[PDB]
Amino acid sequence: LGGSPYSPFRIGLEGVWTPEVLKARASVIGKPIGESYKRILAKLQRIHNSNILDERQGLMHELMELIDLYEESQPSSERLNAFRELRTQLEKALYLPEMEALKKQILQIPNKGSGAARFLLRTAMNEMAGKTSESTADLIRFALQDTVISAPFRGYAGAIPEAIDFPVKYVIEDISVFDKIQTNYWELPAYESWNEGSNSALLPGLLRESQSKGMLSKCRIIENSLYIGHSYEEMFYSISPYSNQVGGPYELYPFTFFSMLQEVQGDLGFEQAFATRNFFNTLVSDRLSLMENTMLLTESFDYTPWDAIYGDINYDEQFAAMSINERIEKCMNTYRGVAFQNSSKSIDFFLNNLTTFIDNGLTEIAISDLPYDIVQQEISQFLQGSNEWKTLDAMLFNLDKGDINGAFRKLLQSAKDNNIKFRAIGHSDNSVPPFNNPYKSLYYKGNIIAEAIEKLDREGQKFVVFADSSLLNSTPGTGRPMPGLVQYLKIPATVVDSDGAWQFLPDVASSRVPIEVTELENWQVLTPPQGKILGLKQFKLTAGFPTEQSRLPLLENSVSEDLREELMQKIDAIKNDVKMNSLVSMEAGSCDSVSPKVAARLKDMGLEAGMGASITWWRREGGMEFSHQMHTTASFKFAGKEFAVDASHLQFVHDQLDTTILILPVDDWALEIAQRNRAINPFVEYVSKTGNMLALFMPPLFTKPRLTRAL
Repeated sequence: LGGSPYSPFRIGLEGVWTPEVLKARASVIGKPIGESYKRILAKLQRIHNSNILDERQGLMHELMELIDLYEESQPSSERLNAFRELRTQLEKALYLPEMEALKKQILQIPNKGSGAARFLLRTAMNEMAGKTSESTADLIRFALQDTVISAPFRGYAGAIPEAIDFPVKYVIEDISVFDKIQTNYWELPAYESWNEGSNSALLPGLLRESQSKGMLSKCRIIENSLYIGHSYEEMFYSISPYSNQVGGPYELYPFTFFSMLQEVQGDLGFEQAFATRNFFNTLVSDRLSLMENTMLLTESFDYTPWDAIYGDINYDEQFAAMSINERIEKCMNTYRGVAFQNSSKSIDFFLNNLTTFIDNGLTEIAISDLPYDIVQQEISQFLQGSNEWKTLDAMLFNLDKGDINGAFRKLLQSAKDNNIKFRAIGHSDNSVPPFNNPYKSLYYKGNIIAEAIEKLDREGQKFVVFADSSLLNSTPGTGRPMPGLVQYLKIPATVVDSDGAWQFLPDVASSRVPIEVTELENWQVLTPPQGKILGLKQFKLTAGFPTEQSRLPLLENSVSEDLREELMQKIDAIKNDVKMNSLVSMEAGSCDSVSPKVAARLKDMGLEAGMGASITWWRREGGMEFSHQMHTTASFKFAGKEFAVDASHLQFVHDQLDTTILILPVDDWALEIAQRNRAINPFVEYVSKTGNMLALFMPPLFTKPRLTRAL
């Protein structure tokens, strides 16, 4: 997690100067505290006043950026030697010595205070703690290629006027920038009617004309600055994806607006160049949240139930006779759903036999080429028939490259006229091409599949889905396949060729692959590969020392009923076996020769040999020193669960009354040993260890409690 105060992730401050100490250290004769220094001191103050660990580390990443920016832009400052030490302090407080490679990967990302580094450390610590599945490395790969996350922020860092009554995403601080682009829109037919001599003089007219049409309503110019409430992807898909050209009916004006923005943007990222810091930061952390959600979704997905229906190698030729009407009805009645490639033909196909479709079942048509987060409301408004869907209209046009008819518009229309529920399942964020990168692809796909799994879905509804070929079947994913929308919905993927035949789309085993990764510089696997950290704290007894009565209920418990009776007899034979009691020891580290003798004597009494177990831990010594202690036990096996026979436990502090040979399940044994020994950061491997392998057995080095080195 973690806290505290033996945890390596306590994010302590003992090694980070206080503002008071900075002022003495950053002192330069003659020169007063300037604005840059002030913001740094303020931020440091918040760091020392931060009690929630996740916020503190986030803030420390924020301070690092401030120091970066100061270094970058005020490089001859005498305040620098001090600020550099401060940065190293902040680094040493978040990243442990054995976190070196993880650090380089994370702090490589521009904008340490954007929230990426915050999110990624949290992920890394949770992973190292074994408190989560492997994710950090891949999330870092996502971060590094994302067009927002990895972009040095060059957007808008100033204020938003109160007069603005919409949440702002992008700002062009100075309208004059529009007058420095290649194209001269103030010269194109037909802006001739307008009597203007620059692109910035066009701007006010462009907005007025658009907003009288119901478009660009969230754009506003105040005092030489432009404020945009429309999402980059909302503008792209509704203004030119492409296009329209001409004209007509969704006009030249918004297309001129958006083209001008794209010219101003130039070689930069749209958000990189235009975004408010606030919006940039929110985007960064949303993308990481959502990506992680998509990864968790892929984890341990079972292809059995889908393969048991549509997997059969022969299904390709079984699709089909068979007989269109005997199919379709097989999709409605039995499969409850079927997916179509997002092609005019598939729409035109599905439109044709719509009579048979609705005649049993059909309740819902869902497409992915409309973003639900932007037009969901407008679609219901279309269903109501209220023409207040200027945006939805724009996008349908662009989708159909120009309609008449159809095909997407006609599909939506036929949902209205035939009383079938229509729902968008696309998500606009990061939906803009190119899709040259598989993580950019995974993100997009995951969010669509999130909405499909969620707001489909009944349980009372028989559905048809129209989606891109890349979304339907498995794609490359994070260390494992990303299963297509079809697999998640337990339905078949289908296509329609140029001739007009409609058949199943095979999900080839070549699609079911991990992404070709390239190991990150020096990467250390974060979770320790065998065994687990029992907890990043110092373990203590809850009450008194464990007695025979205390442990009595704790074994069963377990999962099964008696059985219990068959256990106690085994236990009592072990406790009362004379040879078993002659091998019991009370010496420190006697377990080394006791366990093998235990395991041997277990075998003779016909008991089934267990893996055994070992627990190792840190114990405070002098100064800030810590030693490692360890203990091992022979064990015996039972229905699914493993039971420990520890004839050497008495070497540790004990109740004077409890038995000589300690018998519990492995996990309970581990906990009890740590507790009696007041173990600090215990590590458990479910295998007995002897001699050599037992000696050098210690917790993972990072779990070793530390200060920093300069207090």
